[PDB]
Formats: sequence, structure tokens, C-alpha cells
Amino acid sequence: KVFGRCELAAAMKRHGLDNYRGYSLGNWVCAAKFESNFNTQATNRNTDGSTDYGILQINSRWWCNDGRTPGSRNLCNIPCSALLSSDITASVNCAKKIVSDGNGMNAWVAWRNRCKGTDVQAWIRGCRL
Ligand SMILES: [Br-]
Ligand SMILES: [Br-]
Ligand SMILES: [Br-]
Ligand SMILES: [Br-]
Ligand SMILES: [Br-]
Ligand SMILES: [Br-]
Ligand SMILES: [Br-]
Ligand code: NA
Repeated sequence: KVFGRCELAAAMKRHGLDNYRGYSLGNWVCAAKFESNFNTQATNRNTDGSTDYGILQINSRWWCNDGRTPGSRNLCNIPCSALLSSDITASVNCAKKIVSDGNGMNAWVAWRNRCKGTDVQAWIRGCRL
């Protein structure tokens, strides 16, 4: 599924992501835009053999199990395929764990490079919330 901007904002807010760990809704939408372009089915392979999955591009090296990342962890205790569903519940719960591990949203390199320090409120402007 490819979300619209305000559609994804409302779904993130319903799942408790707005202001989670101090990060306003616009930060999460911005990060979803540049990680996946709002597409739940997005996947990308990394050079070390791990793969990133879903709306927020969660890495198999640490967070989910895809059965082809030797030596990796499964800290969200989830199959990586669960992060590709049209329902964002699994991706949101895992992101909550990732953002709480000490480095904030700097875990998402596209957030640090393309969202951090910008006018992130523009990503929820004009949405009915
Ligand atoms: Br957009
Ligand atoms: Br594995
Ligand atoms: Br393969
Ligand atoms: Br683990
Ligand atoms: Br949803
Ligand atoms: Br933080
Ligand atoms: Br915001
Ligand atoms: Na893994």
C-alpha cells in the first residue's frame, strides 16, 4: 500500500506515534517519505547482506528476522515480512523500540540527513487532525 501524506499522519497518530519520545508527528511523516516514499512494500538490500523493510525501512541486522542475515538479531521479535503489510501496526511498534534505544531518530539516516533541523511541520500542514 502507498499511503497519502495526511492518511499516514492520521494512521501514525492513531497508533500513538505523535510526540513519542518527544518527536512530533511531522518528524515521523518526513522520515517515512524519504525512507520509503510512503510505500509499505518497500525493501532495499544493504552491502553487508541485511535488508531494510517497510514504511520506515527497518533493518534485519538488528530488528526483524528474514532468515538470510547470518548473525543478526531479532529484537522486535517479528518476521520482517510483517513490516510490509498495509496495516502499519507492526512497523510502528518496532519503531517505538528503535527510537528508544538511545540515539533517537538518528537511527534513520535519511531522517538525520533530510529531516532533522528542517521545517518538519510542513509534512502535516493542512491535514485534518
Ligand atoms: Br508528499
Ligand atoms: Br537470519
Ligand atoms: Br535470497
Ligand atoms: Br534477539
Ligand atoms: Br494502518
Ligand atoms: Br532523543
Ligand atoms: Br510537526
Ligand atoms: Na535479524
